Amino acid sequence: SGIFRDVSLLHKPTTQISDFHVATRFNDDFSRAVLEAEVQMCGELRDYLRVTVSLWQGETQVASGTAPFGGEIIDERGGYADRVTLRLNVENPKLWSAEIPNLYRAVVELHTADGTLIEAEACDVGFREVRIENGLLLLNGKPLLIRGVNRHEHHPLHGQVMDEQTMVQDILLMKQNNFNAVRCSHYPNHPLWYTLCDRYGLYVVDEANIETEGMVPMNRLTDDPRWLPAMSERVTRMVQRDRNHPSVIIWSLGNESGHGANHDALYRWIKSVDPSRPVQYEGGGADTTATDIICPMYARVDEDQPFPAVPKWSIKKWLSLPGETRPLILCEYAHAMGNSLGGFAKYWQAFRQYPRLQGGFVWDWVDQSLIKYDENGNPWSAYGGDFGDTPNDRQFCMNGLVFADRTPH
Amino acid sequence: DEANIETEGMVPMNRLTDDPRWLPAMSERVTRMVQRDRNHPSVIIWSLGNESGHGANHDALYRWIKSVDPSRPVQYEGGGADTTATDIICPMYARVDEDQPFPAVPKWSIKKWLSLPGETRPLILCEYAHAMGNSLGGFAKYWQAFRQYPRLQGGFVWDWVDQSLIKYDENGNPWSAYGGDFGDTPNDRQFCMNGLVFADRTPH
Ligand code: NA
Ligand code: NA
Ligand code: NA
Ligand code: NA
Repeated sequence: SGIFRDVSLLHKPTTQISDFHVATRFNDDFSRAVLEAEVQMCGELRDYLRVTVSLWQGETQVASGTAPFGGEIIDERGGYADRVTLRLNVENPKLWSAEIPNLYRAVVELHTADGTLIEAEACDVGFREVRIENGLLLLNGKPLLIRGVNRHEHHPLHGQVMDEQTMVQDILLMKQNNFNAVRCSHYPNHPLWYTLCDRYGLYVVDEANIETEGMVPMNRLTDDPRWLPAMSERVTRMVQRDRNHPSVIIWSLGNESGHGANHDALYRWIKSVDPSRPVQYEGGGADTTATDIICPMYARVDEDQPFPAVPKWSIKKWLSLPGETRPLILCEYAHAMGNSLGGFAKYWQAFRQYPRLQGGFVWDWVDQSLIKYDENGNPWSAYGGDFGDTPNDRQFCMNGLVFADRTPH
Repeated sequence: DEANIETEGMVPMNRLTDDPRWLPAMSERVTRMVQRDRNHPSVIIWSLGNESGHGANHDALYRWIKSVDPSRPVQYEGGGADTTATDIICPMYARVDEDQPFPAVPKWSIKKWLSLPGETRPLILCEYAHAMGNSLGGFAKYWQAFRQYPRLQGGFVWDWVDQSLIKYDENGNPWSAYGGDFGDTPNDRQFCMNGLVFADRTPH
């Protein structure tokens, strides 16, 4: 607990840019693309007001559009007079991927017709298209193979406080060990993280801060309409914050919280608000109506685990279950606790052979061990109970491929 | 119930079945079978023939049966076992876990086949476990898989009885003969004996 993330002071003009959404749609062969930027403002509305979205490729200015506020007619009452959408054309765009993180710079300027800048906001833009088609998860038209891992924001000395250095370190290690994706288990990550994954090249699963695995049944809260509000905000506020990052390719509704109506409601919300990304959720059996991807956790390669209500089918058998057609990517597999990862090769053998077995996310990146000191003042790795904490869950907080200090296992 | 149509000897295998000039001859071997046996309850599936690639004629005749008799599914392994001329993925000799990526007409692991992008049909091998001589090894693996996968609904072993003929030596004693044993040539050795039982119905 406490204030574990940066505290800032931001000054905005009275007449300001209150929000902007960046979208990129392409033709079938990705030779052309249209960048669409919806901009919303606050303050005094005036005709002399203008918004100019310009796309930059390095020092070059690939495209630029300007227009006054006043959106298109959306219903019988008219439209948003406090909004405007710019659409820029882009020929032969440099596509973004974890392989080649090609980025552009989108600069949103709030100004007056006579050319006076009021304020400007910006973001990195990555031209990439994510879509599930014919049972396959496609990134720019090609079917992905997620070589991912789950990563908790953990520091052996700073607790759950992140810093650029620790982040960049992890990212390098990951890419160095042939990883291309990460799952923000199990909450939105520190803002800098997305920026790094954007530039370094990593597919990200942005996951809402919602886990109630302790309830009984697991969906006692998520199915209760009384809790729809609290959940709603943990999903919607994540989307409104990170929706512009190209590294974010999938939205997750949270973790271990059974499958309640609330999940379905929020699932549909994201789909309405942001069609650009698939939504997934493993709760309730990994293949519920609240997920676009069959995302089990720890489902074995050939062996079935016929648990009642929420069985874990052999990933290979799962894909062909009557009626099923979705792509399957484990949200968690290969529990790397201690001397583990045995049978890991079997998973990949299968991933490569089955078109719709598109990978998974190992569990997990780093050991959640904390540093304590003995009488002599020497440091040592501590876990469950080592702090008088009780009840505690022994050493189950150490499931990483690397030790708290990022030393490989 | 399978129509009398096999042209495996042609090159490519569908040289005749894709030629409209042969649509008539084929048509009659399909339609006359249906008109004859369509009332038998034991007949649950109609087959368009065997080893004859995949020509337009197959598609035409496929649709005919579907129009004439909606009560039964139609199947055909020609052209890759999953063509537009079959309601069932019916490969022949496709292995359980191992793929055999032949060009044009590969034989995917039956388990991998069911989940291929877009695929949704049920899979029943029209021929598997070639029981030629001391064979049927790995048979248990097929069943292990049939039971675990809902859409892996079985198959048809190949085959029932040895196609051996009886000849007699100088003394007048009978013995089982096969390819070539009748001066027949060219012949294909003993490949006519692939049964689970000998010509005289004695179990193997
Ligand atoms: Na695959
Ligand atoms: Na854990
Ligand atoms: Na079955
Ligand atoms: Na034979």
